[PDB]
Amino acid sequence: MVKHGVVMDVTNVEQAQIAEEAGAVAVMALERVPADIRAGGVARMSDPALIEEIMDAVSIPVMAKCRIGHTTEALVLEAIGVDMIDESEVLTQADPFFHIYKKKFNVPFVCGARNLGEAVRRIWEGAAMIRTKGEAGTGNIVEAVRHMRLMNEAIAQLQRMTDEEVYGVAKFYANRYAELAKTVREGMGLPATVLENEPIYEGFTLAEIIDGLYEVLLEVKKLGRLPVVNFAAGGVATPADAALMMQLGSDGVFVGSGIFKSENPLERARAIVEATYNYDKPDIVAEVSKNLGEAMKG
Amino acid sequence: TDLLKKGFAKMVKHGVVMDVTNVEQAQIAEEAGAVAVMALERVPADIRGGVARMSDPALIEEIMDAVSIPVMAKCRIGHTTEALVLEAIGVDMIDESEVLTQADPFFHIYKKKFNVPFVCGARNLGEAVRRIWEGAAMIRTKGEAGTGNIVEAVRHMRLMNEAIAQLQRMTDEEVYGVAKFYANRYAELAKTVREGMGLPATVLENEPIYEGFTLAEIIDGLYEVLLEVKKLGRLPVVNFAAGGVATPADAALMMQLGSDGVFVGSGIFKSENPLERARAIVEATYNYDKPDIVAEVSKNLGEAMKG
Amino acid sequence: MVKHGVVMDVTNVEQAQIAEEAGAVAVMALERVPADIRAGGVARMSDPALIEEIMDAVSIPVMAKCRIGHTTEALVLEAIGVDMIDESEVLTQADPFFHIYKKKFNVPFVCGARNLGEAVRRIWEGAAMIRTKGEAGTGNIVEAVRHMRLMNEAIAQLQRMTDEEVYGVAKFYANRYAELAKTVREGMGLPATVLENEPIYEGFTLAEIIDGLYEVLLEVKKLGRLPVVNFAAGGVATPADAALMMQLGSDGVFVGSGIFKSENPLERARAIVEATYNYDKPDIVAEVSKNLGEAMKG
Ligand SMILES: [Cl-]
Ligand SMILES: [Cl-]
Ligand SMILES: [Cl-]
Ligand SMILES: [Cl-]
Ligand SMILES: [Cl-]
Ligand SMILES: [Cl-]
Ligand SMILES: [Cl-]
Ligand SMILES: [Cl-]
Ligand SMILES: [Cl-]
Repeated sequence: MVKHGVVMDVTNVEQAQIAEEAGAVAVMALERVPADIRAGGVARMSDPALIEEIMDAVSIPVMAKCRIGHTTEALVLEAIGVDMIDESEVLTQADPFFHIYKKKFNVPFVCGARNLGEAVRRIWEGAAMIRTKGEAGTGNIVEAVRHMRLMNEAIAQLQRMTDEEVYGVAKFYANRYAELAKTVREGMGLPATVLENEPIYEGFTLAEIIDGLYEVLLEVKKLGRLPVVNFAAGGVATPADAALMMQLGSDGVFVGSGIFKSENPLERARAIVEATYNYDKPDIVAEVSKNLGEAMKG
Repeated sequence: TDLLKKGFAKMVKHGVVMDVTNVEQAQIAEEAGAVAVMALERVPADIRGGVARMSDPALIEEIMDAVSIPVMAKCRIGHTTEALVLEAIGVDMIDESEVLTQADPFFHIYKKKFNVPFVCGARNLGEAVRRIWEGAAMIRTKGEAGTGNIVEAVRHMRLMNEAIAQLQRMTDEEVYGVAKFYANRYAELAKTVREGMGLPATVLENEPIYEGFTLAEIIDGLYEVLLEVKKLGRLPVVNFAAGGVATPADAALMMQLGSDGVFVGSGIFKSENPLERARAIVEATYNYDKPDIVAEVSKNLGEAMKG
Repeated sequence: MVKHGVVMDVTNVEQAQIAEEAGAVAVMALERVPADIRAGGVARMSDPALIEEIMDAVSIPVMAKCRIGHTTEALVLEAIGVDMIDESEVLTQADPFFHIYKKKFNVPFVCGARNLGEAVRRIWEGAAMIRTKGEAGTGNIVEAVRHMRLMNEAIAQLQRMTDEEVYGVAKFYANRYAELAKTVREGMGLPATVLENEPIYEGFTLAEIIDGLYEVLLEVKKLGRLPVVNFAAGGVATPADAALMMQLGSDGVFVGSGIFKSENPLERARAIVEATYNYDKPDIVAEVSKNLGEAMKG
């Protein structure tokens, strides 16, 4: 799994090679970048043939997207051998109630998160990497910033809590899993309530899910950060944007439309790669920003 | 004790426990056939203007020396020290009773750490389960002591029986839900104190609230007692009826409702012919399913109590 | 100041001598015990002559009551030389807005408290001893128990808080001091609000009072108990009652009506003294309880 650097979205062999040439740590194989996905009806997993061509074209890791909760799409990506699967909200959600139970898979997953509650639930489900996102395709960095701020402030507050108070937070975060059970009971003419000792997700009862989230939260509390790699995503369009996210605590960044939707892709890609690596060196970020050309509209 | 506590209780079942205020009454109770006596300075009917506390240990000892049957005594709810005193003088069983003036508004005595067995009152299943988890070796489905009106005792036994009948139709997961609801009463103090400090009246389930136990641990404890109740179809301890038993028919009625025995306070010594009355209630309790016997011992008993 | 034992209320030389004979650690000189005070219109400080006679009659410390907020009554007790002044709610309150500013006096004060908020405010004002009371004159121990329970549970919860959270509690407790200022502003046609930097009690602003309560609360947090001697009071009528309060954490007990309103005062007084000293010895409490006679009605 990738621990740092820039992950770029590519839609063909030429873009993947450019990404690898620019210094990307990995590429995200998809048929259409986020910006274009949002003209477009139902966005699904990309054709395995396209993903395999990109895999053959480069030496760095290749990732692919699958719809939220779409277990078979994920099993397919795992079968063709992608390095990491991204259960993304960029594509059209397939299961309105649950995300894939990622722990059962061998291939690692990266999941999006808007806040600590989402991150913890995603990590408990098995995510090996979190991408704190706001909204891809906009080219507006405010998205990623809002959520990284929310993520940092929540972890800072969690560190001031006793374990008992953290358990209380875990109990609050677990409630989302019982939405289906409550809706069903109501549909059967009964109160929209659930017993904490009845199975609701992958055989786990609400009480067991609470304990699972609690353990993840205790690690977050101990580390002062998420227990898995955390990249910022959505809105990164300039070298300064990438450097901003790194200063906010990100371990790396995802770039989709920002590069291939700009005037000089290869040039801008190198610059974002440089700014991410030298995020605390204003002169370098400044230099790589000179004469980059038109950025994505957004 | 553990096994010794329930051991004593099983030997009093099917009998009548009578309240006595002196050697003469205690003796009358014994010759009448009581299985045991409850020593106290004033019967519940008289208790109900001032503060009713534990009886002078000297009076209890005099009664213990006057009769060969076991002797019980009352202590105020939550009064750990009164209970410790009664245990030291050697009573056979302590009754943490609501007939006396409650001493602790938040908690009942933690009975499990005592050697002597306790009998506690209960108006419904929730109360019985909490008293039992606290250590009660015996339960008395109380009513309204001092009124001579059996309706209170009947109401609560009806509530107890119906709740147990509904509990048996539940899955273990559903029973846990009931245990969770029953445990909330223990967090009252914590919530009130938090509010007094300017914060939401809520509590964390892993913070200690009673005798070092957290809400979470209390729920598991109540859950285990409820499972026993479900398995047995009744309380896991001896359950006597108490309240307004004033006639032989009243005692027989409670037995038909499922009571293991009865407590009689004012109904005997606040009547015209104590000894005769006591004898009739004893026989009616032993032969609650014998209309002819119940009728027979009821004839020419004289005036009863009222209230 | 007294640190343990039994403080008894006496109304004459004979009772004081009995109290001293029984083993009291100190006596409370007053014209009428709490039980009788409540037939009775306005209850005030006792005649200095009666207090001086009791002082001469015994060798142990003598205390006297003064009305809440009655500074001159307190100065009088201090002038005749009482060992401790009890600003008690048993007497008719003299100042509806504030308690005496006890720090200015040389003689120590004992104040009542129903909960932690009251204890902290009283201690900040200068109290050298707190009596966690419920309601004297009733002979019903439930009063003292309720408040000792509230006191213990509040201190237990305070120990689980960070200093920042304790400051929040101090801020909440300080509000009571601004009641006068708010009432006055409203009477002048303006919003019932106050500025935290305006003087409201003894030259102290709300902000300074908050800091004062905060410091007291930090000591409570550090010690796991109040920073001054704490006796239980109100309702103690039997040796078992005294022993109960000691098991609940009290450093000692106050007894008023319980002794001289019973059948055998001297006998019952000795027994309560013994139970308080041997509160963890059931056999002794049991033995001293035998044949005590009639206790106070209540
Ligand atoms: Cl979620
Ligand atoms: Cl909780
Ligand atoms: Cl439940
Ligand atoms: Cl992080
Ligand atoms: Cl209860
Ligand atoms: Cl039963
Ligand atoms: Cl106050
Ligand atoms: Cl202000
Ligand atoms: Cl204390």
